[PDB]
Amino acid sequence: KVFGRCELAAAMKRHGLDNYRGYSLGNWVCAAKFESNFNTQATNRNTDGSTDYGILQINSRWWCNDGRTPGSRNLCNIPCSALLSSDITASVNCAKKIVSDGNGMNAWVAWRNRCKGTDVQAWIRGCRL
Ligand SMILES: [Cl-]
Ligand SMILES: [Cl-]
Ligand SMILES: [Cl-]
Ligand SMILES: [Cl-]
Ligand SMILES: [Cl-]
Ligand SMILES: [Cl-]
Ligand code: NA
Repeated sequence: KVFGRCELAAAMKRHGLDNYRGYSLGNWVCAAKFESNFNTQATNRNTDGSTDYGILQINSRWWCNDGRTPGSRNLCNIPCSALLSSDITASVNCAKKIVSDGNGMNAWVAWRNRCKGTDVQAWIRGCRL
């Protein structure tokens, strides 16, 4: 599913991501834009042989099981395919665990390089939230 910007903002807000660990909704929308272009089906292979899955590009090295990332963990206790669903519940639940890990949203490289310290409020402009 390719979400619209405000559709995704509303879904993230409903599932409790707005101000989760102190990160306003625009941070999460910005991260999704640059990680996945709002496409739940996005997958990208990493150099180390892990893969990133879904709207927030969650890595099989630590967070989900894809059966092909040797020596990896499954800390969200989910198949990585669950992170590709049209329903973002699994991705949001796992992202809450990731952002609680101690480095906040720096876990998302595209957030750190493209969203951090920018006007992230712009990402929820016009949305009826
Ligand atoms: Cl914001
Ligand atoms: Cl497996
Ligand atoms: Cl594996
Ligand atoms: Cl959803
Ligand atoms: Cl933080
Ligand atoms: Cl500034
Ligand atoms: Na894994």
